[PDB]
Amino acid sequence: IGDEPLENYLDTEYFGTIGIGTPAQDFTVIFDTGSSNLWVPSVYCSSLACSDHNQFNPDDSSTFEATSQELSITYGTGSMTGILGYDTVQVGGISDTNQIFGLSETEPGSFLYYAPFDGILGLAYPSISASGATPVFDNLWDQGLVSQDLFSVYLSSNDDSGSVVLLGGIDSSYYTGSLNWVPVSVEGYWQITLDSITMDGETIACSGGCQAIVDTGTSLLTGPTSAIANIQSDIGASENSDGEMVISCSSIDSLPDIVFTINGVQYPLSPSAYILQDCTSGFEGMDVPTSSGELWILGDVFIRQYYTVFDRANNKVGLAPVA
Ligand SMILES: CC(C)CN(C[C@@H](O)[C@H](Cc1ccccc1)NC(=O)O[C@H]1CCOC1)S(=O)(=O)c1ccc(N)cc1
Repeated sequence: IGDEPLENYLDTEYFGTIGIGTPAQDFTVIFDTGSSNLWVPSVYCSSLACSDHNQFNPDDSSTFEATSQELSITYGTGSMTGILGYDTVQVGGISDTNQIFGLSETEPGSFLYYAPFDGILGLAYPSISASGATPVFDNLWDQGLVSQDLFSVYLSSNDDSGSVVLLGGIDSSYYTGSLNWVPVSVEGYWQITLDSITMDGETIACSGGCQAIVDTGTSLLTGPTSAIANIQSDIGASENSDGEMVISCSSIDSLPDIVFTINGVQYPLSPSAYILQDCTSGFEGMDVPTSSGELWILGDVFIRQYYTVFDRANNKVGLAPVA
């Protein structure tokens, strides 16, 4: 069983350290349940974002094996191109030998330049991995490096220490109640069916069901712009001159929970969770069209409230309230 600590960066990004190569070269990577590729910047990249992050040097690793396979990924924000290679990845105390990963050759755009993390370690299904690159957790399981084909994620609140990805294990010290299991609706992302979103017993969005993904790599709770617009109005958030969805901090103590019904079970978010305070809305409009319909994204705003188990043995997501 492997424990990967995550840094909680301003309740917005959760990344941990990995080592690649022999001897290990260290990188910070987002542990991203909304994608499936592992990649880090490399010495082959001249993009600005590569220049201000750690760059992998295959020349200094005695276990690196080159390939001729190219890689390209487009994220919601950010993108990269590169080349695939094999090396040993140290993650969560596990020696992930023979791991294919992307060595970046381009990383355009400001987002990756200003981001504190070097790269991305995707934790979703192989079917959405660019160039069919074996995801890290698939390689761990293939090699028998975890005994149970699952991992769990605890994301801390209030910029606290303690966030972890637990590879091959479930730890009930991080939750209370009993885990409820949600079947994966479409294997790709960790995609599930949402039944409804309610507030004070009234349906405010997702009437008749909607598709959502559970995504550690997304900070906010996002949905189709139309539905989110109604939600913002429902809670009293309005856009600023600066484009910020401003909300009165007084409403944290007066507003009711917003309740997500998933596989028939109610998962409330208190206003303390869906209002960010330092006050702005934890909801964001973002349109994600797919074969299954527009995807909602249950990002860190949601996951901070529910210890989440990602079970590849039976293709289910488990949820329970955080301790
Ligand atoms: C660390 C990155 C990866 C963060 N992204 C989250 C990832 O989980 C992201 C979620 C997503 C899925 C499908 C459509 C759109 C977005 N996956 C993603 O695009 O996967 C790629 C490869 C497979 O299919 C598409 S983000 O959305 O770019 C993002 C960027 C900046 C902010 N402030 C918030 C979110």
